[PDB]
Amino acid sequence: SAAVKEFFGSSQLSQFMVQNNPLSEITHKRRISALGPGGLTRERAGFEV
DNA sequence: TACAGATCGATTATGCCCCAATAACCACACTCAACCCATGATGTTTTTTATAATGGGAGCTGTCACGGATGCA
Repeated sequence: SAAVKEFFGSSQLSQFMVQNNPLSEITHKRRISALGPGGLTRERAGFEV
């Protein structure tokens, strides 16, 4: 339960869901990110990615 | 006959003993703290356990790319 709770809420890929519009809802749930565990960082990422 | 005054008798002044309050000054007091010294309940620390136990890595870290030294071999 500790590990699953840390992933659900304390991880980078789980963040508060935007609720301004239904469009914001859809475009936040249909989102692809290249960060988080095993991914790049904004400082590290160059140009090709 | 015309014209005068003259004493009874009234409002006004000026001062003070009392005195019905005025204020300071001095006398005695109860209640409420303050600190202390216990009794004891709670708290904190120390000591010992005898079948046998004999080498983790803890999660790596996930990957940019310059320059300038730098310590070698």
